[PDB]
Amino acid sequence: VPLPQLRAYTVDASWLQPMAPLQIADHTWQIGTEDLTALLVQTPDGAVLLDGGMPQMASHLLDNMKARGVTPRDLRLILLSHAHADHAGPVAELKRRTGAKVAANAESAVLLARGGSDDLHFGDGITYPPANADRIVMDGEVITVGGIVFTAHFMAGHTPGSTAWTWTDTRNGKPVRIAYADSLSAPGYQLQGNPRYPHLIEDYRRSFATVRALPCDVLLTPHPGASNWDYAAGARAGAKALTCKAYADAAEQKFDGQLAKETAG
Amino acid sequence: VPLPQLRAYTVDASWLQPMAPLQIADHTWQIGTEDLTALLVQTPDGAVLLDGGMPQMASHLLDNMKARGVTPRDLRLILLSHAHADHAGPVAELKRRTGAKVAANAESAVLLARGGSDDLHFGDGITYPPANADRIVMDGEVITVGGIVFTAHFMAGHTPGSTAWTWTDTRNGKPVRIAYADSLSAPGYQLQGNPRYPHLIEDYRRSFATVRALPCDVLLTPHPGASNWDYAAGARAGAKALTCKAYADAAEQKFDGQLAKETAG
Amino acid sequence: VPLPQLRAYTVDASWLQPMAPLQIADHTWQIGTEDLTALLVQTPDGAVLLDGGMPQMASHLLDNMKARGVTPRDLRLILLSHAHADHAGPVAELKRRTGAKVAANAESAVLLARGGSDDLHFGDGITYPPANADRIVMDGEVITVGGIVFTAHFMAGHTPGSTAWTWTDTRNGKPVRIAYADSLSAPGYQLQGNPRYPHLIEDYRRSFATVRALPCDVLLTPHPGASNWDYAAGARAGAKALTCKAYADAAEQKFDGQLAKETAG
Amino acid sequence: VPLPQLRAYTVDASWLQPMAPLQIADHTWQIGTEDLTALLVQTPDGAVLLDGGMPQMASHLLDNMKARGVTPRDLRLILLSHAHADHAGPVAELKRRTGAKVAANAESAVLLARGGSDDLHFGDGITYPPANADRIVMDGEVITVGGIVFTAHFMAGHTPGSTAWTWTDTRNGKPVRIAYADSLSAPGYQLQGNPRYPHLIEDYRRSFATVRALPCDVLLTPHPGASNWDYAAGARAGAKALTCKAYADAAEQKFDGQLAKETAG
Ligand SMILES: CO[C@@](NC(=O)Cc1cccs1)(C(=O)O)[C@@H]1N=C(C(=O)O)[C@@H](COC(N)=O)CS1
Ligand SMILES: CO[C@@](NC(=O)Cc1cccs1)(C(=O)O)[C@@H]1N=C(C(=O)O)[C@@H](COC(N)=O)CS1
Ligand SMILES: CO[C@@](NC(=O)Cc1cccs1)(C(=O)O)[C@@H]1N=C(C(=O)O)[C@@H](COC(N)=O)CS1
Ligand SMILES: CO[C@@](NC(=O)Cc1cccs1)(C(=O)O)[C@@H]1N=C(C(=O)O)[C@@H](COC(N)=O)CS1
Ligand SMILES: [Zn+2]
Ligand SMILES: [Zn+2]
Ligand SMILES: [Zn+2]
Ligand SMILES: [Zn+2]
Ligand SMILES: [Zn+2]
Ligand SMILES: [Zn+2]
Ligand SMILES: [Zn+2]
Ligand SMILES: [Zn+2]
Repeated sequence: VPLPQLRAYTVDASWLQPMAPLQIADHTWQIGTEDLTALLVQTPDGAVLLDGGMPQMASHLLDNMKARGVTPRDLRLILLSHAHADHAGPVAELKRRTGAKVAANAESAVLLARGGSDDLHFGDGITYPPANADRIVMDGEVITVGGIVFTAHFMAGHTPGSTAWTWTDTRNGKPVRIAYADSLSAPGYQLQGNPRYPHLIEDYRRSFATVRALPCDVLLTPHPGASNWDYAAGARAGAKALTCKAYADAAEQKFDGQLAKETAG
Repeated sequence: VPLPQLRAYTVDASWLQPMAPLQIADHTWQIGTEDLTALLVQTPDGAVLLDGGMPQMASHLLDNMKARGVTPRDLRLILLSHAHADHAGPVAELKRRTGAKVAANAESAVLLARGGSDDLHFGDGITYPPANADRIVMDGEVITVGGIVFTAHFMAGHTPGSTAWTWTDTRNGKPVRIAYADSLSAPGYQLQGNPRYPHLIEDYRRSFATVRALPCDVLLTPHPGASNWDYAAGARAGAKALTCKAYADAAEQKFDGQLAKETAG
Repeated sequence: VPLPQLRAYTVDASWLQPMAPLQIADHTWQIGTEDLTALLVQTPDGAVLLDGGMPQMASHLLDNMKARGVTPRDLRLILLSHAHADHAGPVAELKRRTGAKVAANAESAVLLARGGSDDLHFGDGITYPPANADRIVMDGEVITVGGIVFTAHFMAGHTPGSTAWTWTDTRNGKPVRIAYADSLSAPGYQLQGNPRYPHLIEDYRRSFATVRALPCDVLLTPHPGASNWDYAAGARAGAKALTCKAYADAAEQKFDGQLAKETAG
Repeated sequence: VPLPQLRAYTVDASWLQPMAPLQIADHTWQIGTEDLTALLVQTPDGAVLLDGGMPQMASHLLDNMKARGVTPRDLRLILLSHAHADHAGPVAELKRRTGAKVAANAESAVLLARGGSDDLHFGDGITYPPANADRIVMDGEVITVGGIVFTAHFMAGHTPGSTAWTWTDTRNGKPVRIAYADSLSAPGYQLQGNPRYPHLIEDYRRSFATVRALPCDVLLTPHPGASNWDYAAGARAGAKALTCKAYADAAEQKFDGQLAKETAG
């Protein structure tokens, strides 16, 4: 009986379904797939990308940037929600093919640098090409590109380095406070007494309160379904979107249910 | 007028004054210098080192390990209070010359990997040979060597990755709960509105409470003077040592004074 | 039409077929699978592993080490032929689970550190968990463990960092010069005018001459079939093995044929 | 007697003496100090920097780039002769303060990543802030920026990763083949039987022949004195410059003398 073959990280087809750029605000666009967020923020001083989705999405992202008028040299900065294969997958390749540098917190930087291997919960089951961070950010630190100010809000739990990124764009004339809040799921995680993450529960609890309080005229999430976006719905893609408060509440009620099921299991 | 010469990181002579091993408990020894802590914990399954002091202390540390019966192959694990040059200085060289692997949190790992460069407060003024961590630890995570259980307690502030390490040794027959608590100083730091560390004050405040609550029959600190140890005093080196509560209180009162002076300056 | 799913690196079943340890010489054992080499050299001062095969072979390797009397703490050193997924696959995990440190040349170290991603020929098609080298070796440099002396012989081509490792064991009473020569294949490679490897042909040519001249009483190769070993054949596993000269000649004739086919294609 | 204080890497004042930009060709400028080369190549598609000199030269380099019309965002690429503190010193800081990415061979990348520590000859005596390479180049590989084509020519010896960089600029109307050849010195090195560099002599010998053969209308070197440039001499700074052949011959005769002195010592 031979050892098992390596199993590829396969995902729902919608996660891999290319879409054209979808405008969120005056300078903010969804340029990923139908079910994975990849946000492009275009400034007079270069472009910012928040997440890239899966590893095989690099060329599609570059195609959509070109459609927006962003050449490789114009991409200056990559920010991440968290460093799992379905959100940071193409970062290494994007750095090779563009001018982009990566800013992340220390936890996300060390997970990115090992390509998602030795994951606290998934082991080596969900890996991707490693990449190095060019700048380490602290909680509450701001990064400014072309006068758009991005603020990091750590929300540890889904990964230790999970981060919400907030910035203010404009929509019609008016300012719109965008919150790109990270996943709050704990899929198959051991929550209680986890030796690799002893304070997991306390961190999730604190992260629910962080998300509740974000400046949040428009919430986006790495899996759009988590915040009730439908990127395939065109003009009403965002119509049903949750508030940050509703997203946090829904995630906490699910988390409490999982805790109770874990105690029973 | 030429640019200034590089300035070496020079320190008080006592920080560089070798001492023979000084026993703290049945399996725990101070093996550094008179004014820099480097703790050796000897187990039937290999030795653990907590800090190494300055970069030029590597050979002295190895000499003192040999005096204790610890060969290079026997050193299994290096733990750190924080990754500044005066505490992690010789880690790279020790890894090259021994069997030792490094365990640290993500923040300390990324500062160690850049040799203390791009420090949040010191810039490139205080650097040392970079080293890689072999294992990343989470807050409250335990590491066990030869049946001595080391628990990490994050106490961010002096550096983002500052850590207290606790373990239980024996003294005479009886269990002794040793707390190796990190520095709580903020020397020359900008405390309020620091763009590189926006939550600095809140982190220090939380770290005072962490130190206050450590299991703490005997407190040790990276600078022994901070906890009123006198390593040159032989049998009463530890006689005047502070409790963790007194160490935390003294550090918080100093911190409050610095905050007030900063507001006035 | 969604983007393609990630494709796993799947291999012939024999590459994943566990085997019990097979003795090559007094202190040298094949402990990998039927069709992937992983050599254990046991010394009174700890064990050396040369290659680990595929990423999923880590537990099997540890099982075979235990069968040989080598505990995790006893594994001191991992050496590599080259840093592709089918030979260095489990190195990251072995470092986490054992005392082992990795020694490699700079080229192999940088490919290992990126988990085989951005391969000169395979791109991101054949990746694995990244690992860091603890020691960088130069061509002709020796490493000594328990009095067995390992010499590195660079043989760039299959990868830039491809290395032959030689050492002298004993067999019956007599010294046996073992050559663990790396692959000399160029599978699907663009050989001529390759912008990522401009001197590829000259390096292969030099590497054929390096292999021809190795001290070589017994040749082993990462794919045993390349040197006509049959690890499933028991007492005559090595009976048909090639000399280093015959291995080099066969690889050069194949290489010349590929060059001619490339010119015609 | 305390252990010695750390000794700073101090250098001749002329190495630290700022100079205004000095034009070498239509798009190539010396922008370092009087006695350390730092070459800026300006293209319509961004700027390239070849070396930065000492760690404290970062702000001066940025000042001279601004004088040339190169903003931080416009610096796209840093190339290196070799990764010692007096040539790669400010690379980490330049990467933090500019858009620049680093391309280097594997040997230079691993020495840069450890900030010049664990040097084959200097140990930890000559270190600097570590930096990561963004692209690894092979011997003979070309990199193109704004239509200037840079070719790497490995010339191992002074360091394992020592590299000559060649490109063609224009001067008046006519093409000028510029060779930025690395140091060929071996200052205080053990040349024969060096366990950390067993093939040192053969590598130097091959590197003399590489330099002899470079396309070389104008030779520049990291220490301008090595090629008889005088950056303080204005219009005749380059008047006395050596050919690549004369530079190689002078370095080989010095090397042969050192070998003979080493045999006698
Ligand atoms: C590595 O990626 C994830 N796992 C998998 O893909 C596959 C799985 C492994 C173990 C349980 S599931 C993960 O991080 O668990 C995805 N990302 C998520 C997020 O919250 O970021 C969740 C999204 O929730 C749904 N059903 O859409 C679960 S799927
Ligand atoms: C980099 O090392 C430290 N700085 C210096 O050496 C030198 C300095 C730079 C800026 C202000 S001072 C640092 O971290 O600030 C030492 N370590 C300490 C700790 O708390 O770990 C403090 C100990 O307090 C005293 N007076 O003994 C201050 S000295
Ligand atoms: C990444 O691993 C290898 N590729 C594959 O597995 C699968 C392939 C990708 C592209 C062509 S094939 C590689 O390096 O090309 C294996 N290792 C080899 C060595 O020489 O090390 C060769 C062994 O030759 C045979 N037929 O046994 C080819 S298979
Ligand atoms: C680390 O830098 C160098 N060492 C020192 O600075 C100081 C020294 C340490 C040991 C011997 S000297 C080095 O690499 O040896 C400089 N760079 C050089 C090059 O060739 O790049 C040489 C230039 O020759 C002269 N006299 O100008 C020697 S000085
Ligand atoms: Zn995830
Ligand atoms: Zn996800
Ligand atoms: Zn400190
Ligand atoms: Zn200190
Ligand atoms: Zn291979
Ligand atoms: Zn192979
Ligand atoms: Zn040098
Ligand atoms: Zn030099």
